[PDB]
Amino acid sequence: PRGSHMDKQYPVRQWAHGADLVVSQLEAQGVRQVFGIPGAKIDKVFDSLLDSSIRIIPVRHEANAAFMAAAVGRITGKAGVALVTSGPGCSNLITGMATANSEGDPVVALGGAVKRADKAKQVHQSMDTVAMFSPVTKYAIEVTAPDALAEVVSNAFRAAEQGRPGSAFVSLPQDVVDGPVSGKVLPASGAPQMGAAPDDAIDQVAKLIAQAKNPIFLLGLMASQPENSKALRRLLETSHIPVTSTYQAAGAVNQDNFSRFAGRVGLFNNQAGDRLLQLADLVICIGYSPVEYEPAMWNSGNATLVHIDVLPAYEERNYTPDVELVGDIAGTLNKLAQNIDHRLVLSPQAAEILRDRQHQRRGAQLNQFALHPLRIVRAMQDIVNSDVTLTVDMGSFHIWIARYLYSFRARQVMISNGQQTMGVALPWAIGAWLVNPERKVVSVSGDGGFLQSSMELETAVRLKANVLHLIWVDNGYNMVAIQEEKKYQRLSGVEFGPMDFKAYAESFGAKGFAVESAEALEPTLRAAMDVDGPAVVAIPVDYRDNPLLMGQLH
Amino acid sequence: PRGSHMDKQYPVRQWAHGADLVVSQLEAQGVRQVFGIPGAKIDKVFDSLLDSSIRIIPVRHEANAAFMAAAVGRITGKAGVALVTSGPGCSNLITGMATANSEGDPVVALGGAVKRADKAKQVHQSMDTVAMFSPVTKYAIEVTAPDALAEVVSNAFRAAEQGRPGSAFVSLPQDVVDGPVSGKVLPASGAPQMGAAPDDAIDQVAKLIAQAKNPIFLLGLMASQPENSKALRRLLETSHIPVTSTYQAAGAVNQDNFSRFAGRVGLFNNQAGDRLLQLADLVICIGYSPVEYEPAMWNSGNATLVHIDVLPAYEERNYTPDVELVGDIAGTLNKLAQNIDHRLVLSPQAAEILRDRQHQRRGAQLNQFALHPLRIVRAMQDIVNSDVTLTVDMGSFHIWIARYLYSFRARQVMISNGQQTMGVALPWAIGAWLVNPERKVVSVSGDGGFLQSSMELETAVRLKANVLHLIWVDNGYNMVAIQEEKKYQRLSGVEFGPMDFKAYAESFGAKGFAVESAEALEPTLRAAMDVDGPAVVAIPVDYRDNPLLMGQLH
Amino acid sequence: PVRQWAHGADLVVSQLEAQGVRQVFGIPGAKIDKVFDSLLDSSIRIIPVRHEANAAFMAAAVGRITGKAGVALVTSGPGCSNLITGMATANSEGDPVVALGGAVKRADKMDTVAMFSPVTKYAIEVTAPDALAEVVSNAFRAAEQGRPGSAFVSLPQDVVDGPVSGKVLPAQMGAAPDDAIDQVAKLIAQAKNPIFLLGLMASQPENSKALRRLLETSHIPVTSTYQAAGAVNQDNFSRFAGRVGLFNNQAGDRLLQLADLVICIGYSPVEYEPAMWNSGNATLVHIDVLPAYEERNYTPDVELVGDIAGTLNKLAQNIDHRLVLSPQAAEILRDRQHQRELLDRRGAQLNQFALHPLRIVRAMQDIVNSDVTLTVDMGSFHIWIARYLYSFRARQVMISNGQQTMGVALPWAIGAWLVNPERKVVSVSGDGGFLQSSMELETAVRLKANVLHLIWVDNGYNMVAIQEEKKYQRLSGVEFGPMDFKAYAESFGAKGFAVESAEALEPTLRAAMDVDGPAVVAIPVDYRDNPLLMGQLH
Ligand SMILES: Cc1ncc2c(n1)N[C@]1([C@@](C)(O)[C@](C)(O)C(=O)O)S[C@H](CCOP(=O)(O)OP(=O)(O)O)[C@H](C)N1C2
Ligand SMILES: Cc1ncc2c(n1)N[C@]1([C@@](C)(O)[C@](C)(O)C(=O)O)S[C@H](CCOP(=O)(O)OP(=O)(O)O)[C@H](C)N1C2
Ligand SMILES: Cc1ncc2c(n1)N[C@]1([C@@](C)(O)[C@](C)(O)C(=O)O)S[C@H](CCOP(=O)(O)OP(=O)(O)O)[C@H](C)N1C2
Ligand SMILES: [Mg+2]
Ligand SMILES: [Mg+2]
Ligand SMILES: [Mg+2]
Ligand SMILES: [Mg+2]
Ligand SMILES: [Mg+2]
Ligand SMILES: [Mg+2]
Ligand SMILES: [Mg+2]
Ligand SMILES: [Mg+2]
Ligand SMILES: [Mg+2]
Repeated sequence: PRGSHMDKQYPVRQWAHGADLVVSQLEAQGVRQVFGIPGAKIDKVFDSLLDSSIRIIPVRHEANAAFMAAAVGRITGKAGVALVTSGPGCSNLITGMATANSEGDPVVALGGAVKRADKAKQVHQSMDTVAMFSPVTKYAIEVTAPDALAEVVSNAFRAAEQGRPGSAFVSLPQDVVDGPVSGKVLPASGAPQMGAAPDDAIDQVAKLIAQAKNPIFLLGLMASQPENSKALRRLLETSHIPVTSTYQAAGAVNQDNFSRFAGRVGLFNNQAGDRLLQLADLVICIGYSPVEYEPAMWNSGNATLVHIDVLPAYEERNYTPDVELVGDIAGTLNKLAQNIDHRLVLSPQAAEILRDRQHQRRGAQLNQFALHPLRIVRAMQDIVNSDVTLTVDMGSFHIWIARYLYSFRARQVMISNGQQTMGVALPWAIGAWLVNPERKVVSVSGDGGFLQSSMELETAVRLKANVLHLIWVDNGYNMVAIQEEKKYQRLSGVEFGPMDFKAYAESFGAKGFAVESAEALEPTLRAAMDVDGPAVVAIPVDYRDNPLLMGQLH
Repeated sequence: PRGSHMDKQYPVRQWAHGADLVVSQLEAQGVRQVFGIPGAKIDKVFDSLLDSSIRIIPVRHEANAAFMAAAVGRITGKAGVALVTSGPGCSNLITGMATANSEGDPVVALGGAVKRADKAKQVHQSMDTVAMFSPVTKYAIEVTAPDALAEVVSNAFRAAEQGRPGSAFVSLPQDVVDGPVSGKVLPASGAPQMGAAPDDAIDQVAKLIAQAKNPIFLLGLMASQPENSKALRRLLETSHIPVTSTYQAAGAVNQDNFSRFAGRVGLFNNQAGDRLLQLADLVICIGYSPVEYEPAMWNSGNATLVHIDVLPAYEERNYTPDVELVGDIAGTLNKLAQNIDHRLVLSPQAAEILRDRQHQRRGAQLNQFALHPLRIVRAMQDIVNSDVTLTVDMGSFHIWIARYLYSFRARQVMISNGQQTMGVALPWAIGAWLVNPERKVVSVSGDGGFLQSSMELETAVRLKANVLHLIWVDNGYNMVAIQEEKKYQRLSGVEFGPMDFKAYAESFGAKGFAVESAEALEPTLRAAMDVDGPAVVAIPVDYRDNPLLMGQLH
Repeated sequence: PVRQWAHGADLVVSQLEAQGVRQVFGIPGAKIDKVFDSLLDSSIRIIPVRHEANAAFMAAAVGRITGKAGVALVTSGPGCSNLITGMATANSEGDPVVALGGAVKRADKMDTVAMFSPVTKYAIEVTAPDALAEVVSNAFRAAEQGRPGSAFVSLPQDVVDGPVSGKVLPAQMGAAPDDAIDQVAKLIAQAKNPIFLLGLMASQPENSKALRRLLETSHIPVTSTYQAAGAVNQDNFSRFAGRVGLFNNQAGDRLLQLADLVICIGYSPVEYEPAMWNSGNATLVHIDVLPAYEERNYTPDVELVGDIAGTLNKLAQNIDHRLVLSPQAAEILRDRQHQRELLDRRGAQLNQFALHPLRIVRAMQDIVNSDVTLTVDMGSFHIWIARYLYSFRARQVMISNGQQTMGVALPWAIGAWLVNPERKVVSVSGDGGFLQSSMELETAVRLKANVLHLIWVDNGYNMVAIQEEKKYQRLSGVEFGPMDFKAYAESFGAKGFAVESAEALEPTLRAAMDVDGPAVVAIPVDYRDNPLLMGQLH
């Protein structure tokens, strides 16, 4: 009957093992799989998952379990789950949990721990994981009372999925998950029934839209959630105000569904969105937090600033909103749309800025070897259609793809990377494929980022994941090298040796390719896409022109 | 003149870049190389190292920089150095720093950080690294004042190398290492001139040795340091008291130089050392901390307990020493040796226990496929001579090697692993080889542990490291599986797919081998040893008999 | 506007003015004396206290009444650490408090931020002079917004002394969605034993009118935690079931366990452990400014997050009919009426010496009318007053004390009086709690605060003694010596009163009330009957 009744499909049982209650709680959360590596302290949860519909997916390095979990979280909106053992099993997650928290990806990590009695000493894993995960999670707690077992797990998903999503860590002592517990599953509660910002405030902003002549919407992470899709589109059609998005909101609005989309901001200093922002007399931020794009780089201060989000702003020097609309975003945008009396008439400069953007949007006329980056971007465009997901690692290739991200027509793109973690592309792709295994996923990284997570190629083969991984090969850490060259005119620690990435992939049981010539790139990628399973393509790249592109950055 | 004079070979300069002072301080510490991966926030230290005798060694994953650094620290006694950039560059070190701290390996990690002005916000790397490293280091601090730059680095090496050694982390904001500083290098101070434990106390223990009839020495980490080698041997010869060692002291005393060595304790429940400890009426711990071997597993409480170490004991339930000798170990053992009036006369049981140990110390008469573990141990014994270093990863193979560690005659063995971190063997071997590049290093791991650090095979080829890596291949996480089988009679998350490890190694430019038959093992290892560079040998293993060996554990 | 400030302290003070700060409590020191100095050029009033802990107490009273954070200003080192207990008490009770604590120069860097984090909503140190106004503004925002709490800001000496470039930052939710209020209105109709459980936020002044309208159109019975002890009383709502959390014989507890629908307003599980009232056999509705802090025994079926006042008004508009009490509900409320009658006597205090507690309570009731504020310290007297809260007709009562800190009454009263100095404030404490903050009698005299302080004198820590007697039948560490509190109060320059006889307390309290300034009244009490009252506790 009630949510906390002692008689329901969620009965109050005498559980033989706390792990059984943990697994039942996961089922209530809608968890479909678990990523991680087992160990003695946590093997009972792995064991209990055998009697569950939840799928166990062993990875080869815990860090990639956190990466896969984040991809699951971003796509589905419900937290991806990592499951690791105590000690180095937990500490191997920290970078992944930070990357998830930075991007707003809901992730729950369940980490084993020594028996409670052994915490008062120095044993094989006397590791204070809560203290280590606290700085890089929304939520980190250890279950010290077996009664609070289901409560702690439920609160972890609640912290990860609600508000501005983030990562959550739960430490599970061995004796708690092995021993008996008395409790019940806590059914999952959705989002709060939040009200729109107050009418006196939305009318105030509506009056600013009329009085404004160069208004622009700045979309943040929360603007890209599905709950706000319909409301956001309805507001853009009735207002016709131009829009620009951070990379955490890179998918909220595409150029092909809204004519006045001004591109993505946060990376390049020559974007239509940037010019419209500095030109703007009214900026309305939707679902945006300053962390997504430092306000010091776009807020000139000569414009009225409106904040629309599920949480109050964290005021700062270059982000002191004059009006603050706090509440349900969808409800706020709907009420705001009701008070739009007329559609915007673009100013000459504003209109010219959008024209200049579309006029820009070389190429394939570049048979040089090694392949020029702009050529690789073109070949990627031809294979990444609306049915393919694209995951992008971190490096110089990342900047090239971001520069031409308007031209990719992918169903979804995972590229946003505030922490700038390398090695994310491949595990992101495996997680994304598991959500929609009927579709193709294309992951792209450098040779540096590739080897930090290439161990998961074995996981991809074992899963038969339909993932095509592209490696831009330069035998170095180029994105760092270019910075050293500009600053010091010499390189330090950015060069390493070559590899036979074709045979490397084949040793995992996957299909390997190596672009030997500029004419062989399209034939090779074409063949690699047609592979019904894991495939890797090594693409020698010539980064000589990188200094030209990097000068366009902030 | 004085250590802090403003006029000396360590002059007070106006440094153009804090990084220059950092590098000069490293030179004063005797640092020969630096392991890590560069980045924008820290690239000035990499740049400054170009003008230095210190060698830059790029790795492919930061975690392995911490592992290599630990090996350097254990062998030389001076801290190995890791150098990483901010954000995920630092968080990727945490597991390695914990493994170093647990084993007492001196390691200094220098991690980049955002500008000081950008710490008061959420930027690309607003990561509180000090809070994350504190639980797994002896020392973690961030340089906020450029004047304290050399002080902080000096104190990091001091914390790492002195007392019970450990890992230390220093966070270096970008503006501090890029901007100018005014300071001087701090010359390195050796160990304190400590005095022996008080005479009234050493005589008290000397009187206990006489009154004792089953005394035994329990050697800990500090007993294996070179400063105590001569004193320890002199005490064992004049006393002839039996000796047993933790694995952190596995090298302090070898069976071939002392007849009454009772093996290593901490892993197996059927060791001569264990029987002598439970039989003992007097246990003298030298350089030992309870963390090395839980006193609950060997201290029955029916024996007088003496503590000899550079630090006071941390009393606990099963470790309340009756006598406490605190001071310089070497000086304490020397004074104690002066008061030995006669050599011990072994008791019948004590003598019988040592006889039973030597009588034990199958084999090669096992042509079964896959190769029986005991056969692999024999083939390893034939190639690991006194000129070879042996590094051992974590897994079921680890238990087999530990069971027969008396039979290996290696110059040095790195096997101790309290945190039980997998992936340590290969990076340990690269670090060890760099200290003595004229010698051969043999590293052994499983297929699970191999892929967590196999990325460093590229580093080994690039370094031309004379490292032979052996993989016990079972296509699973066996050491975990055996625990699940005994506890639940079913497996969960411990199986993965096969790989062509021969071609895998060859893709890095290294020599690859695959033992196809039991008769080919010795021929293959023989050939792989004769390789003058990196080589990998895949060894299919049959773990069917593992349950028999694991029953001999605590 | 952006201004070129000569000293960071100038920007701090201007930011405080923008926040509406009327006074600052604290003690100056070298690291922070520039903020004290800058306050001379400000309309803000400097109120020196005699112990920093009491600055946090006074600040909390200002915060609770006005809704804008009270401000404490202390120097580095022990100046900050002396605040921790006060800041913890403010955070626990939901009182908005901003503490500005000095710190050594940045170049010379007690880790105060680490020490205040566990007992504050917000703790930060200003390391960049540019972010000075940002941090102060965010501190007030953290303290005053959402569920209010305490906030700490560490100000390095060089930051407030040196020049800064910045601007002042000038100083709001909508009602729950209509589709969600229609959902709740339908549940009230189908319900037959509904009850409101009021929490902290239901007691805020913004929700007073809306709450009354909801109770009038619904006539649903009400029970309150002690953080909401003032939102509703027995004399203004007939179906008030008392306050829950302290006594084991309250109508509110019985109605909650009987309820088939519980609507919590402004409530967090921390105010009253849900394990003691949520049986799980009822639909649970959560109405608050924040999402529910879910736990085992608190998984609401409906969650209304938004402006409480706007939500309750809209909900009251959709109530089609008034509740018809069930027999048990009516009987429970009847039993409370009979209980209140039994709690009353009337009795002629046969044991005149020492004065019986019930006699002191009546004498307090006669002087605490609707124009008087009452602050209550912690001790056995606290239980007595809590037992008879229904009978007090005070303008405001400060009694809620989850941390159970002693010494709060007097500084609470001084802070409360400063908000409305034209009214009388009555503070009551024990002899133990009195001496932990009695130093502020000098502040009261120096301020001419119209505060009447009552001391229940037993020469011991009674509330602990009674616990020891029940557990061990012997006392340990709960006895101390007597004091002549009349001369004690008079030595501060305040009026001192000593209840010499049982007939003189009302004459004395009457005379002490007629004092237009600080007054202290020592009241010898006979706690012999305490075991009878304490048996009524959980
Ligand atoms: C970072 C980290 N993450 C997780 C664990 C780990 N390190 N260490 C182990 C350990 C020692 O911790 C223990 C005993 O398995 C355990 O879980 O308690 S080793 C082990 C290594 C894989 O096995 P591998 O193939 O290499 O060896 P075989 O046994 O021969 O097959 C396993 C998965 N562990 C958990
Ligand atoms: C965990 C971690 N450790 C260290 C860094 C990292 N992640 N991210 C980068 C970054 C983005 O952080 C930045 C800009 O290079 C930097 O240092 O600031 S990416 C980069 C990845 C290697 O380059 P790769 O071969 O893959 O790509 P190419 O550029 O095409 O050659 C580099 C080494 N970084 C530092
Ligand atoms: C800071 C602090 N330090 C210590 C305690 C405290 N606060 N609070 C109390 C408390 C409520 O906490 C409890 C119930 O006594 C307890 O210990 O649990 S109050 C209480 C005050 C009783 O003495 P007092 O003379 O003031 O009142 P009478 O009862 O009339 O005599 C007692 C000393 N406490 C412990
Ligand atoms: Mg399953
Ligand atoms: Mg956190
Ligand atoms: Mg590269
Ligand atoms: Mg060099
Ligand atoms: Mg530490
Ligand atoms: Mg294996
Ligand atoms: Mg209030
Ligand atoms: Mg806090
Ligand atoms: Mg008292």
